Amino acid sequence: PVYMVYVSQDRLTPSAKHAVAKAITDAHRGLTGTQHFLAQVNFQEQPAGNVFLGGVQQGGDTIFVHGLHREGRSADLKGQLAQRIVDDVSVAAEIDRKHIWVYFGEMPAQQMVDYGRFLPQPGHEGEWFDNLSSDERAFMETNVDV
Amino acid sequence: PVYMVYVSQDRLTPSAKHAVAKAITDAHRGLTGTQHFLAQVNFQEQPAGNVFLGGVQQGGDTIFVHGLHREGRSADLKGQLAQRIVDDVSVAAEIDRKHIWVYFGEMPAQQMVDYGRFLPQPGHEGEWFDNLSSDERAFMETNVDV
Amino acid sequence: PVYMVYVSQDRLTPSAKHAVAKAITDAHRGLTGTQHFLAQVNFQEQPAGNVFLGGVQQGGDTIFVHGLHREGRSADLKGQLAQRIVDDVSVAAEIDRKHIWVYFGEMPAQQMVDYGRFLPQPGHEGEWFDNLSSDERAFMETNVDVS
Repeated sequence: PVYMVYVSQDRLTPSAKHAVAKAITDAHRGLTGTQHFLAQVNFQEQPAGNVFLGGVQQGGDTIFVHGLHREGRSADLKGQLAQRIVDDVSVAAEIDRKHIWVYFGEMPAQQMVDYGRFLPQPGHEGEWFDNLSSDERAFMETNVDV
Repeated sequence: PVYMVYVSQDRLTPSAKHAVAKAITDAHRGLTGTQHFLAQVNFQEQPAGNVFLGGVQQGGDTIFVHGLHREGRSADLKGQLAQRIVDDVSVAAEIDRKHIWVYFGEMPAQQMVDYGRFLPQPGHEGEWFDNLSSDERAFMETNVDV
Repeated sequence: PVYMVYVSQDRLTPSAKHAVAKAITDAHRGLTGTQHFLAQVNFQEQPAGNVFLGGVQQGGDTIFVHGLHREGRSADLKGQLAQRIVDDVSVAAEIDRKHIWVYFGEMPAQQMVDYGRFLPQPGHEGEWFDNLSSDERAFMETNVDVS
């Protein structure tokens, strides 16, 4: 996946960013079976005060997670995954769940490219990976936080 | 909704950001009935010169509004809403409409979370809000301008 | 289109940003026929270390292209266009294709506004361009780099 994570500048320490990235990655792998290394978490920082809720300028606590997924999973699974992101990002970032917004968008795998390659359909990641070139597999394997 | 608003650094003062956020929020509230506090406007600033049109580097005037919505509204209404965003942001930002781009993306409400809670179907925002806890209601209430 | 291009701060010089924007623009016009000036490339820079892959903090090389398109094109065409972006951004940015991610999202043209106007359906950009104003056409034609 690509998870775009919109946070205020300096709200998350580097270690908190790492914990939030791990929380999202583990949740995605845990519920979908996709390999760790396909989960991209891309932090987008902006100065505090760039978020407005109902026209009211916010402090730095809002977190918006925009997850970009392949089509093909059930509404039930996507609900479980969104809830798990809310719960686990809240713990990892020490931010109340009321600050956390999570939207999932989906596209056909045929118009999605990770690491320069088109993605397979959900659940087919194992044989897709095994058929990648040796150097591609090796590069991908470096991106696993156990 | 979440309205991602891509603008050049320094092109909007704090009051202009507030005015643009209110223009978008009031448009969405007025045309959809959704509660004031559910409209997030999230300003994403980048240095001027990071926008290219037809390969030509731009100054700092372009505004791209990426609105992320629940599925369920009519094409008629979404068109009214996009037009009203163009008209009212042009006034609020003192920018000519030729500089304004507005795209709406839609997702099933079942994979959309505001304030840590899954959204209802559009017209059902009152009863959704009333089944919410007292503390959750109170926190949302604080996010209503004026 | 709008192509949101997520890169690390200082990985692309002003010259490389221009070259990447032209590569993306030329790919889109070449395969879709849409005029040059409707291709927006919007660079989003963040500090290196803000990207994680599999939980591992990355350096500054990842490039994510999020393309926002009208509905209406074939899966074949979208696949050719995504591959061409990978290939041509790899050349323009001097970056291995393994670093390049490209996702296309699509919406009805009826909820998409470029230059303050609603877009036509794919393939009908000529008639759409012909039917508004002289000032608008002039402004769009300033946004054409062919070199």
